[PDB]
Amino acid sequence: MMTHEENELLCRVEGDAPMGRLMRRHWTPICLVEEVGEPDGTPVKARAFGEDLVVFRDSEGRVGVMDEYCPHRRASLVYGRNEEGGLRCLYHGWKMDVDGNVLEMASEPAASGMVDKVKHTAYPTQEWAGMVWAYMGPKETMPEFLPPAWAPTADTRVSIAKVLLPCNWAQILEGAIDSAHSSSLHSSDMPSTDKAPRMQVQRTGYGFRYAALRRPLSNAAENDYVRSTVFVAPATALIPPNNLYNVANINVPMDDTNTAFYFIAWGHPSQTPETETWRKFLRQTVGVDLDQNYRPLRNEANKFWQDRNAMKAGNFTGITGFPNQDVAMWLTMGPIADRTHDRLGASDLAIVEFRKQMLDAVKAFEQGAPAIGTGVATPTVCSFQAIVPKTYVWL
Amino acid sequence: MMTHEENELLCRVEGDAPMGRLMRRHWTPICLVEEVGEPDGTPVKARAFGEDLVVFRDSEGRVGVMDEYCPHRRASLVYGRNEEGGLRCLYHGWKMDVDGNVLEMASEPDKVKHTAYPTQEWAGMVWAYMGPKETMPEFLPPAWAPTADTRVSIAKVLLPCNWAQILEGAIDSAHSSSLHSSDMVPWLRPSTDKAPRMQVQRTGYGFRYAALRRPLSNAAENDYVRSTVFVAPATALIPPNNLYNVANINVPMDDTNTAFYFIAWGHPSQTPETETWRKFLRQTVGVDLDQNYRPLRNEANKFWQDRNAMKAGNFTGITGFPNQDVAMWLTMGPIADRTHDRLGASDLAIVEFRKQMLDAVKAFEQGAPAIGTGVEAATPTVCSFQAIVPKTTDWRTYDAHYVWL
Amino acid sequence: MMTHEENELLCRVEGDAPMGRLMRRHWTPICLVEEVGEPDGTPVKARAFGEDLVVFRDSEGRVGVMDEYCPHRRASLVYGRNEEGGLRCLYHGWKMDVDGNVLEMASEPAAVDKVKHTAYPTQEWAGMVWAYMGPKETMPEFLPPAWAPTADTRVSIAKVLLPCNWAQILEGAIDSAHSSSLHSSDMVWLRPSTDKAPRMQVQRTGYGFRYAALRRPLSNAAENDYVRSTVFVAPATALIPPNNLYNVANINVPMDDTNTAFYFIAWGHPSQTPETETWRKFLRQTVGVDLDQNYRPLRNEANKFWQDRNAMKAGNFTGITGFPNQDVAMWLTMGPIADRTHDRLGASDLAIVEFRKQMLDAVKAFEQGAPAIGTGVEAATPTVCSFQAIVPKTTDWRTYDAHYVWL
Amino acid sequence: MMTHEENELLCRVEGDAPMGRLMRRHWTPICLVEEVGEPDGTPVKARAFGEDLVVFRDSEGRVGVMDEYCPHRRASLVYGRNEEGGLRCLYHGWKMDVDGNVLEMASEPAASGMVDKVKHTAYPTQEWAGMVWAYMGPKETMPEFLPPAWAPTADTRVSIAKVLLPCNWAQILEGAIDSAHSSSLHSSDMVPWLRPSTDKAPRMQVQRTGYGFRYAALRRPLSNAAENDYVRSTVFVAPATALIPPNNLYNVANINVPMDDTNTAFYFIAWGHPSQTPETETWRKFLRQTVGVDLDQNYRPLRNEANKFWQDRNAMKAGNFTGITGFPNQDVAMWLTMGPIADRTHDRLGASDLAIVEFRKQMLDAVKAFEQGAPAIGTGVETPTVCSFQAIVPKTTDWRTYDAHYVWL
Amino acid sequence: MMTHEENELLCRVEGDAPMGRLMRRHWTPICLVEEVGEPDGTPVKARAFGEDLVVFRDSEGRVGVMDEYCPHRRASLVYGRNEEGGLRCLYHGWKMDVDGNVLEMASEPAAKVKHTAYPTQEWAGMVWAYMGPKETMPEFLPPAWAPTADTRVSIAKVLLPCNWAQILEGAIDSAHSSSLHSSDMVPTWLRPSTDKAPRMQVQRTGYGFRYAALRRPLSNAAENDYVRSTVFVAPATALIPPNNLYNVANINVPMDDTNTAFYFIAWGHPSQTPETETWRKFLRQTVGVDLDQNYRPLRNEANKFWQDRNAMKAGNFTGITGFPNQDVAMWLTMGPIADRTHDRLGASDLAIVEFRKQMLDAVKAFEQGAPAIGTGVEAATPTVCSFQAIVPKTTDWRTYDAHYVWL
Ligand code: FES
Ligand code: FES
Ligand code: FES
Ligand code: FES
Ligand code: FES
Ligand SMILES: [Fe+2]
Ligand SMILES: [Fe+2]
Ligand SMILES: [Fe+2]
Ligand SMILES: [Fe+2]
Ligand SMILES: [Fe+2]
Repeated sequence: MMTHEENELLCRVEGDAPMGRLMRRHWTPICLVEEVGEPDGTPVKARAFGEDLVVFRDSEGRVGVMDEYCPHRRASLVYGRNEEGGLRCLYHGWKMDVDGNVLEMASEPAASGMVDKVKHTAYPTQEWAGMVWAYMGPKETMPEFLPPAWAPTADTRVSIAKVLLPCNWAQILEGAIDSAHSSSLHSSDMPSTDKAPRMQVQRTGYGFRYAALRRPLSNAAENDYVRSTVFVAPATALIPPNNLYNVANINVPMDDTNTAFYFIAWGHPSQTPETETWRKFLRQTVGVDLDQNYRPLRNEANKFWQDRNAMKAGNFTGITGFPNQDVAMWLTMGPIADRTHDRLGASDLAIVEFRKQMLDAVKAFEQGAPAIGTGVATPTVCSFQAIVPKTYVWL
Repeated sequence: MMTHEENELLCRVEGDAPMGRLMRRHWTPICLVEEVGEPDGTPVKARAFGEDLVVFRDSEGRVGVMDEYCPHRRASLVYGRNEEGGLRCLYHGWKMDVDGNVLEMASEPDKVKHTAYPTQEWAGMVWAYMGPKETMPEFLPPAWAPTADTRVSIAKVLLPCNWAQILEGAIDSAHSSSLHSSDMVPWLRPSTDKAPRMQVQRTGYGFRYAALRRPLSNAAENDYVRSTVFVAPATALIPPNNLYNVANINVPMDDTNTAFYFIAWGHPSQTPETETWRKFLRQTVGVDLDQNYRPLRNEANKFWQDRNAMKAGNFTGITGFPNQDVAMWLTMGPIADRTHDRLGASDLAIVEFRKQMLDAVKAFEQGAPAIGTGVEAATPTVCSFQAIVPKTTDWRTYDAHYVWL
Repeated sequence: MMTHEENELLCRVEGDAPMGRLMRRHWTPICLVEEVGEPDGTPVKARAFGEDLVVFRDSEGRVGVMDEYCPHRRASLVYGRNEEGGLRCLYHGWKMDVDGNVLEMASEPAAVDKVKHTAYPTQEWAGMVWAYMGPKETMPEFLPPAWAPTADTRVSIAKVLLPCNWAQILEGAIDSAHSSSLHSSDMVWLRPSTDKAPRMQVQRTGYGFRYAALRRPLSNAAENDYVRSTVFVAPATALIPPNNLYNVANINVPMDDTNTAFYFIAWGHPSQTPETETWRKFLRQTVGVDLDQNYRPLRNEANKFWQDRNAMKAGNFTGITGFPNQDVAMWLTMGPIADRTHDRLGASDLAIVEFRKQMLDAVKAFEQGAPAIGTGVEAATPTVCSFQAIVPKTTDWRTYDAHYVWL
Repeated sequence: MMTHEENELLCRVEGDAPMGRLMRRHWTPICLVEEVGEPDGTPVKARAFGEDLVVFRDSEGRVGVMDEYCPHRRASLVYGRNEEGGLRCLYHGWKMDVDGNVLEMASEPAASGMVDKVKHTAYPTQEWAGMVWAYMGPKETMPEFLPPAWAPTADTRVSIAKVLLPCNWAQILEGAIDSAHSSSLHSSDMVPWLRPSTDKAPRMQVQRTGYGFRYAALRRPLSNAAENDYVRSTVFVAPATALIPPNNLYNVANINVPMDDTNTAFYFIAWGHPSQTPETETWRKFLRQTVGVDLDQNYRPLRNEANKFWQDRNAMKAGNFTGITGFPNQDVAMWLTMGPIADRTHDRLGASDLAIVEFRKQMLDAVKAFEQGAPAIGTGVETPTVCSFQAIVPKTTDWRTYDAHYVWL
Repeated sequence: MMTHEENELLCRVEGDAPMGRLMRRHWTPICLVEEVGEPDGTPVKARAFGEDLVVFRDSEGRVGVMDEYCPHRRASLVYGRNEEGGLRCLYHGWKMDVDGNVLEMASEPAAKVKHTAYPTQEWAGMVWAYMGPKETMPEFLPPAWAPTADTRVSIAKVLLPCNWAQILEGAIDSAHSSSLHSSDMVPTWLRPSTDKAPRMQVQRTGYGFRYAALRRPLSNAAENDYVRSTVFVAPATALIPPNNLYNVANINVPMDDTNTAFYFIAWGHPSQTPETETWRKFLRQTVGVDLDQNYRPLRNEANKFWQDRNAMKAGNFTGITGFPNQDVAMWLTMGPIADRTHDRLGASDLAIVEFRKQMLDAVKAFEQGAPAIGTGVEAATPTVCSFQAIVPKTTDWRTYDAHYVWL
């Protein structure tokens, strides 16, 4: 049992919200690399922790991430001209480089100190693994960019599906680390037809790991069928792989009630599907399942496209593409799920571990501890699944 | 003159709102029987007094009405599977029967209950009881469904405003002489009198009024008397015509939304069928309303008001008499500000409603039994009427039953 | 900086807000003459300072601006029947003359005279319907504004209903620097200078202020200035530098705290000044093309104002068509009410700072009981005007003797 | 077995064609009474036998059917003004009354006797059983309007679903005399609406008459297969009418007016006792032919080839036979895919298609007979007494003997 | 120069038409495997040589291809139920098998009937059928662009509303790449040359012809040339020059006289060849974005194939996105059947000329009992491939030992 006050602490991320300041101590994904295109390419709107951002690739191929609004009079730089090593606002011709210096002011006698003085709120950025990463916490707190759990280096294929979801981050993550749901919700899609697991969790410093224990066809005398989802705090999940490639979900709070859900497949080129394969398989294709902004066309008004006939004709949910089955469940709990009223049981140990871990971490960090996960996962402490006796993937 | 405070009191239904608790002391329509369909059918979304509900018919053909959200993690049950005695949440495969019993849990070894209300099918509607369980009366018949051999045709519309203004419009004999002047024509009336003399008689369940107009002849010793019955909290028995009867009941969905049910009832040989009614009122689903019964007419489209029709001599230039009503209800805004109303002679019925329902909710707040419950409710023999009546006779005294044969 | 409270004070108009009361000390455009049409024509919804209004023209041809909501029980009179010298509500058939007298109630014995509906004195000038929306005993006689001297003038209006607060809109009209930047693909129109950083000079007046924007001209920048001069007329009019054929004015009426009716006027001699539809084509404010039937822009944040990226890499500055749509993309993205708290201004925003200083002054003064800015003997007239000329560096531009362009 | 020239004889109706003038020997439905509205009401467009017609109700309530094109310079009279006992073309203000008399020529001096001496094509008309009818034959062949087969008297409720279909009429009528199809196509819809038989293969039996033929379909009952027949009797009333087997409460009729060679007005009618017969909208709902939901304002269907008639594949995997909603819509899916004019030249017909074969024989025979100058089939001295029926009937009483009347009370 | 009649002979495929009979001597793609999917899947409508077809995979997984119209009264089998070993017509419940056999006729007693259906084969992502005389059906051999089952073959399908021949002409026309696709396959694809006007040579074979486009290489143009070799495999298949990672083929199938199914293929080693959706995305031929559910393009003459005039000013050649889409606009605007009568050809069109000659000759011969081009021991096999390579100025390209790309 949690309280309204506890729920706000965990979930809110905008402005001063403790969880926000915590999360900004980690390098965060801002948008997809496919969004910023070639040098001088079209500016792009993104949103993180309640802050509206421009992103764009300059003449030299450097990618900046900056406050969306012009330091002059707050017009949106997303309309700006991205040329000649800059991004120039349309209103008065102020030009910012990717580091947020004002290179020029078309309209102000630049033979005067306003050009040199004025810096524009801008952020360090890194391109890794198909995403633009930014560091949006305090300047000096900025760690070296250490390649994450799900991309050793870059001889790996990474295939991303992005979705902008209109609900809070914490419910979306919970759903990643929820072993039981796969046996009901995903049961027309997903070596065990076992609907009920026994849950066991072992906490670490990056987050936690948990194994879910199911009975295979028979041989459950000697056998446990184990599915180990790792939680990498604050917002990543390493989904138990398949025979071919690895699967991770990382969520980024755009604000209190919206989230950038990245669902990744990754591994050996020979074995990991290309972006458009992945997306079609997940039913998350721009132009078909998503609008040009990676928001979903499935929605509450059309009931996530549910087909009652497919349901009567055997299909469990009548919803195409497994994440969209998650999305229907997630969005219906509401913009921020009211955890106060939850009725949890043996199958939800994982969600409870996450609740505990994060509330502690934010409390800790808010009392001045180092932020959870910024300690002294990694590319070979990831997820697993095997029929392991009683008591990553590549080529 | 009302206060901003009394108007909150009269109007608000959500949460603890007094008028809320009061209303949940009657049986209430949740949705139509047509919506629920065959046993094992598609679950249905509904809303009442600011609660979200699933309605579904199970394999036995029993209808459940329950909180919309799963007792587990609050996922919408409206997506669940309705089959094999129960409704199953998609997420973790919890399954409820209609009574709220968590029959089975897919991922786990009278354990846990889910909020679920008693239900009752009657005259084309699924009723439920949302008051404290121990208060539930036995389902008497409403005053507009004698028995099962009565044809009951229902127009449902979901209107985006507060309930009270919608009812007030049912108990407002004057309006039909202006607003519906092109649709209820000297439908046909034996009077050109637009200004009816109003008279009221308070009762145990609400009240009756009369609207005494000058008939097309004999007005020396003759009134044309129209009588309407208000059945608290939110029901009006409209004067019939001489083939069938008319009734309106309004369920508040929340503080600014109402399920408006407009019924035609009587003897099947003489009462129009559902779709016929709908076409007449222009409330046909897929023509006038979307698949959830919300109008396609709205402020942006000006309820399709035809400015030429109006220069041609149609009065409102909006097709379908209730839509003409809707135009007026919705413009007063999502809760009418009765603080700023300048009422007159024709508003006597509305005034009695204003007073009675305030007394009732005040009374009820101080621990009185809710208006119209108990020994007090109306039934078949209380009714509306219309007839040419001699001025020597009191209308209070007129012995009218519902038109039939 | 400015403080949060100052911004609130300067911007909000709804209900009791001082700026609201102040602005209602001036006759206000409510809507266009062409909206109200013929005697006994369709009634028309309008909005000013957060009140909903009906405009209609009775059988006699008098135009009325009253409260939208029926005095009886509050239905909208916009649905009413406009005939026989009044507007009849559809609900119970109360009928109101333009003056707000209730002529008749179909539902009542006259045992009618009692009730008066909120109604405002009206005036028809320069293709607009005007109303005096403040305390009646303080209504001035209607004099001709600076941009419509008398009746032989052509006045061509683009009306646009912008979903943002009025002050950022006017700010955009008293800003000469932006024409070099935003409008560089458009006002590249007649301009005898390619200066981007004009020097700004102000002259406070009793009705507002004249500013001037001095650029180096194309020839003889040695001893000559290109002078463009704009007049701010409180509370929300701008007189824009004319071209050599007609004049150009902006008047903004706030419909509420976050919406403004925006009027962009071409005016001058009938045979030099474009007609209404030419003006809307040029500005891309054509109803049915660029605007819906209520004058709201079909361009919006979601469509990115139809900004065209290929057109931009092709040499077009903004990629947005219609010079004002270009303003519009800037204004609406600053937010419903612009946060001046966060501005970082330079020498170019001098006029803008004058505006904020003058108008904060005038509202503070007004809430003390000073006469409201630009009322009475102080009001600008025909003889105040904007202008563009090449002027000697040795002549004060304030002294330069300009008249509005005609012939 | 049939050839191309037989098919054109049977099917084509436009101006030239024999089948056309054979059909113009009967009164024909032109449009619903509902369409024509009030006196002075909006004019309506209709089309029969390749002729464009205006339909309007004049100031007196008299209903005219005329040619669509103004007799002046050929503008469409559908756009005209319907007032003051006439219909005035917008172009030059010529005004016609319901009998094609030119009342006025607003732009011609009445000093010119053109006014008195121009006549516009117009047909005799009749309002009956919810429909406007016109006689389109030569004037002097016009019969009296005898009350027809499926609207006995005036106190009968007649509930009409109209549907304009873009194919030739014959293949549609064929659809209505084909008792076999319902056990496949309407198999999820007439779940054994009720039928007392699980029997698909019905032994057919014909019997010529003077107006058409009565046929029956003998089916094994779920009860007393030993010595009991379940008769399902259709009547074909030439040219293009079918009295379908009425269910327990009301009678069902179909009548098809060819709009031209490749389009057909299809009227599907429920008729009987006011208390027993459903109303227009309830019927249209049932049938899924509601204007504004399943059809546009011209009674044209929204279901079409392009959208696969809203066939729902998931519904069909759920055990729904056709995956199409509304039984006529299932017929339509089939009738239209056969193409604008079905090529009977490739038909591989069988014992269950006897009905259709007899239909072909008759109309091919009666059209050549008429093409020769004999009275057209159905005309001469050849109403509601002969009807469809259905019963469990003993095995030694011939069904051509059965005394069954139209379903009333 | 060609005559109206020859053009008729070359292009028509429906019914009588000889070029119809000739083509129906080859195995023909009918539709994609993806379309029929699961056993008991949704029946698919197709169209070859002027006949409508039903395709469907049955309970066991066999794929039948048949005449669309039911043998009984000619309704569409496309609307039928595909279960339990058959496709059953909805009308009267006749049920066919993949082979044409009527297993059952619901409304007909129980106490030989056969429907037009063709031999089928699944390969390389396609359902093929043999739609010519049964006893002239050859064993199905691997086509030159999909050798074995360990190839990755990724197909884009687009139903195109013009005649097949102008579409194949477009595949064998090398000089077009340096004009139409100049913004797409630049000095994103890269070619080792800037030369637009190449010296061409043609070698006629039994199965069609090979030809070579000799561009001068960016460097060493004196003693080495850049050879790009296309292969025409009759009747309507082209093997396009590979890139360095994968091969590219185009097969066309006449749906009728004025509509072709166009299949544009990427093939090679799994580790080097794109998957379907990557292919489609790159060519902008994605179902739901560029094409409707039937693979018909959303680009068309009405919308000018989405020609972006601003991008053309920016320096994009065609302003049409997706290199095949640039092709489509040229092909379609030529008209449903291109009138070669009005063609004025030149050097660059040598291969096209060669096609017109070969195929006119092949069809004339065929009519008088010659064997159909590229059947029997004459057939192209996988040993045939297109290549690009920098080759010594005095090596005969005809003899170069080139194998299709793989590693
Ligand atoms: S607001 Fe961006 S340059 Fe002025
Ligand atoms: S929320 Fe319904 S079972 Fe989990
Ligand atoms: S509200 Fe207008 S007359 Fe009653
Ligand atoms: S064409 Fe009809 S009046 Fe002249
Ligand atoms: S038409 Fe195919 S079964 Fe009768
Ligand atoms: Fe999931
Ligand atoms: Fe009403
Ligand atoms: Fe501007
Ligand atoms: Fe049928
Ligand atoms: Fe090409």
